[PDB]
Amino acid sequence: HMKVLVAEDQSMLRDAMCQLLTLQPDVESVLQAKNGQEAIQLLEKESVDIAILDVEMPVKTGLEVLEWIRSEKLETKVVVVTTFKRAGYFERAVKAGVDAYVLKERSIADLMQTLHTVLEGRKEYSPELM
Amino acid sequence: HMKVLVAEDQSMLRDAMCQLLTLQPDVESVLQAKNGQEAIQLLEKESVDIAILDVEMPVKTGLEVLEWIRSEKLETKVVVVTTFKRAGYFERAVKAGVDAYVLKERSIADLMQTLHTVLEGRKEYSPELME
Ligand SMILES: [Mg+2]
Ligand SMILES: [Mg+2]
Repeated sequence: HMKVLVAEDQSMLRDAMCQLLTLQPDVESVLQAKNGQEAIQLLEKESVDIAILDVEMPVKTGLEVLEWIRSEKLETKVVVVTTFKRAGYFERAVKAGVDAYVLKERSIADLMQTLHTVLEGRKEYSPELM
Repeated sequence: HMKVLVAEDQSMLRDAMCQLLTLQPDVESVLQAKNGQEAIQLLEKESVDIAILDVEMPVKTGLEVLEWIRSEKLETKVVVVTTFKRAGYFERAVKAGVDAYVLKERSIADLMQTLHTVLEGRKEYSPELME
């Protein structure tokens, strides 16, 4: 069922995730964006159930895209991914009602857990990032 | 199914919440503690699925009771409740492996989600209390 958007600037990273997702039985389609600006462009014309957004992206960060989604009040869960703690990003994301904020390099099994979790209306934070 | 304990020092809030919880079909029964000590005494006697603990209680606080529950390695899920974001609390609750740390003033609908959430081993934290 899920319509997923994946925003990630590092091309290998982006490909690995979109493919792992595309091959999940629970997934219907997976849009791609190289940076924060493409993600917004796509979200301006297309419908998404979950946006998986990396934080450090060129032009628009994942945090800035999250903030736009909320300002535009879209029916979209937002899963922000990151690798480094290195933040104030947490407060900022939590202040933006991010549906989850989790490690980027986790198992596709773990990512699907997150995806369902936010679909059902709950939230998930990778402790390491707290 | 749920065997619940509620520890709340304000007597009208304790009756309100306990009566509301009892009217829920998912909730089986609710023990009741007027402070942190009554809570522990009750915890070491009866089985309890989830304890809903006020933080600001006389004698022993919610946080103390949480720490005791863990030092006993009880198989109880802990929901801590409060109204004030008080420096140091969220952390201390989270280092003790609290299952939820949420606002007291919420719908029973909301509270029930919290209850289910912690049974399934997940976490919930009210944003207004995170730090
Ligand atoms: Mg990046
Ligand atoms: Mg109190």
